[PDB]
Formats: sequence, C-alpha cells, structure tokens
Amino acid sequence: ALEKEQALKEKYVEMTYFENEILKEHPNAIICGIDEVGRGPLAGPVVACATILNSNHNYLGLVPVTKRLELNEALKNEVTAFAYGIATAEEIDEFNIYKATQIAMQRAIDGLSVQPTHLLIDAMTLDNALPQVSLIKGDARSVSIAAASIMAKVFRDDYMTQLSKDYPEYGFEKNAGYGTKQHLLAIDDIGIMKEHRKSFEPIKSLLLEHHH
Repeated sequence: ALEKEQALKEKYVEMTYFENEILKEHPNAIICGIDEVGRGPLAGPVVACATILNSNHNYLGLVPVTKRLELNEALKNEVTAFAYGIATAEEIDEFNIYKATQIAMQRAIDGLSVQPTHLLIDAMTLDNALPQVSLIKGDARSVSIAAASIMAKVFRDDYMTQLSKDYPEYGFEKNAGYGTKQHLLAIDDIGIMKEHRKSFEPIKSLLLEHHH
C-alpha cells in the first residue's frame, strides 16, 4: 500500500515541475493553469477554464467519470480561484476556432477573483502581457493545467446536456456536439440552430450547396 501510493505522490510532484520552477524564481507567484475543451465538436461553445490552485494543493489522481466528478467537486471546494471562459458558436464562426479559443481563455482569466502573475497554458499563447508557458499535452505536464481541463470538461458536458433538453433531436446529451450520423441526420431533418458552427465542415459545405 505504501508503493502504489508513492507512485501517485511521485507523479504529482513531477506534474508540479513547472509551477515549482516559477516559484523558485518568484515565491510571490500567483500561478494560473488554463485549458479548453470543445475545439472539435460541430456544435456548442468552446469552454476554457482558468484555475489557481491553493498553495497546499494535493489533488492526487489529477481519468474515468466517477474520478472526474470527484476531482471536479474537490477542486471547486478548495482551489484559490477558478473561472470559466465561453466563446459561442457564433464567435467561433466569426473569429475561427483558434482565435475563439484565445477569447475564451482570456475570458476565463478576467473572471478570476485574483489576477494571476504567471500562466501555464495547454498548447496556446495569449497576446496578453503576462509571463506564460505554453505546453504540449499541458494537462499531463502540469497539475494547474490538469485541474483546469477537468473543470472545463464537466462544465461543457453539463452545458451540452442542458442543451439536449431544449433540442432533443440532435442527440447532444450523447454526442456533446460531435457530428455523428444521428446529429447529421437531425440537421438534414430540421436544419441547424444557433449552437451549430457554420464554419465547420460538414455544415460548411452543406450550406454552400443549399445556397447554390
């Protein structure tokens, strides 16, 4: 029992590498992790979360659904700060999904009770004037980022679940907006709605042929 437990602790410390390097140079640092979900679906918002972990954070296990829900509630109960940033399907169509994701991440920063001094970000740079580290597979490299992605995930899934109540035909509660055959057949049947991303294929090409 002291082994498997050691492994989780050891993993957790490796995943604090980047916060610890910053802290070494700045013990003052207010370190905020940022991740997003929802870049891939055909429908729904893109949802970013920004989180500053409490200094004595020890969310070991930072991923199946029971575990995700547990950590989601633990983080919400003990973290120094967290806030969600949303960019709508319309903004995604206007700005493209990359840029809409940047808007979502900054919106997440603005909603924080505490302004961060440093950002750890999953595969993204933000124009804002802050020091930041963009990390590939950030959610596996940083506890702050992993927390953010978990919280973003639960939020977006809850959102799409709420959506499926008002729009049952598209199958949102099951597909979370991905363009499955069911989702695409619903579109063929009753058309798109305000959560659909017009800039995303296969909708993009379907709108063309319709206008032609």
